Amino acid sequence: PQIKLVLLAGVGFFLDAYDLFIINQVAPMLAQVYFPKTGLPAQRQDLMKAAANIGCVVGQVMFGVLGDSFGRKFVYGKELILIIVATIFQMSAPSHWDGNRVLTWITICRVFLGIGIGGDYPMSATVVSDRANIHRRGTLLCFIFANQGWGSFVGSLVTIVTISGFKHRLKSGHTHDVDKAWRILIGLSLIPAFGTLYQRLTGVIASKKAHWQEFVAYFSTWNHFRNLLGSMLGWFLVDIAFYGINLNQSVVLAQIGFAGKTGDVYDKLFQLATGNIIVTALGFLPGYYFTLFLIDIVGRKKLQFMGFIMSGLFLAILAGEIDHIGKGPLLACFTFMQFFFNFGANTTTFIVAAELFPTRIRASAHGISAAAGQCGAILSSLVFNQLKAKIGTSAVLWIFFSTCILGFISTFLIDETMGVDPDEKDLEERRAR
Ligand SMILES: CCCCCCCCCO[C@@H]1O[C@H](CO)[C@@H](O)[C@H](O)[C@H]1O
Ligand SMILES: CCCCCCCCCO[C@@H]1O[C@H](CO)[C@@H](O)[C@H](O)[C@H]1O
Repeated sequence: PQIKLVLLAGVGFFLDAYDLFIINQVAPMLAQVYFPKTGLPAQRQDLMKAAANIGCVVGQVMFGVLGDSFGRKFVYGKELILIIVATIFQMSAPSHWDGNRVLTWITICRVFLGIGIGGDYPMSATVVSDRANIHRRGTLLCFIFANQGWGSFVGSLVTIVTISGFKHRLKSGHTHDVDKAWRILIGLSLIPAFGTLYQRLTGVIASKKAHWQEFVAYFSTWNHFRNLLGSMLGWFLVDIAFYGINLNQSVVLAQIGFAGKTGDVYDKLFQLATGNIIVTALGFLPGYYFTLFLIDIVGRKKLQFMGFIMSGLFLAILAGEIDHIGKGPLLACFTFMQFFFNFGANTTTFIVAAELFPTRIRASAHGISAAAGQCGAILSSLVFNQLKAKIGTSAVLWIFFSTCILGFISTFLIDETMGVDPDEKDLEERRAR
């Protein structure tokens, strides 16, 4: 039936999400092995974490050219093998290498990893927005998008299980086995990857200038231009804080009381992994499902309004009080923020970008909107840890705060897509004129 296809897209989203966010759990282990006395260099850590998002836009543009040039049967399988190979090379960095060399190994591997993740990422949204043509199209988009929380959650769940497995061996003095652990965290993504592989198995310039002429003609009108504008900004703006935080969630929990002064090698890693599962289970994951139950009742905008404006509130409380109040109050607000990321802008911007546009231009407008989002992701990802040392963490959170207010303001540019058919709206727009 039609069901088996959306699950395959879901596990595609899950694997992308797992592979994307698992770098947040892997980074602290690399520190203990190759840089035990000093932290990971700021510039090198930023490059490593942005690498996946950098490839993510390269993927959907390259797999866009190749997919438009030679069809869909030329990209469907090849996207999955690229992230599999990138996982293996990343997994098998020579353990006898220098710290900087190991880092440079992993950064490069994750770029190719991003290129594959970029393929099935916008392609999983169109298959179910074009197919449904029903009021319950948003809940379908949200369900596949909800796998992003499971990717972050399962990665967090995998981490505590892995760390607790090395407990006795670490306590008995075998401290280098953490070098084995971080390879296991990355490798475990291979299990659904191979399973999906089997199930997936078992006049070009004249047309590009004609669709460009229609695209330019369409988005040269205000009521049509602004819909692409708000779609581009909202996805761009939410991804700044969203990926800057979620790819650095372990860094924030280090300013909070989860990075102490007590404990040995195991005690340190386990307390940090404890906070990560708390936040992603209590906040990050359920946010997708609150969005799931209310988009076709409340509307995309009101949820986007709330999502942008609520997560901002908790960002200001952090920035003002992070250096002044205790761990408890800070942790609670951090979880609330993560909750309203997925219960709000992060999920709706993905939905709104696929729901706003008539099909005749939707591929570009969603592609540009998704590309716009990844642009915000790479911005924060590339500079997050560098700013943290130059201006301080409180100052950086004030920046993420400002991006949320602008997202709230920009959301006014969007038409509410709940229950509206963008193709029927375009047809009625034309028949009246
Ligand atoms: C599909 C996955 C592709 C994996 C690519 C692995 C690239 C490994 C890079 O090695 C390192 O490159 C640095 C400069 O390039 C050198 O400073 C260093 O001496 C060298 O060890
Ligand atoms: C510096 C100037 C900035 C101008 C930004 C103003 C955005 C105006 C958007 O209004 C839109 O008008 C439509 C009706 O025409 C409504 O259907 C739609 O809901 C609403 O979003």
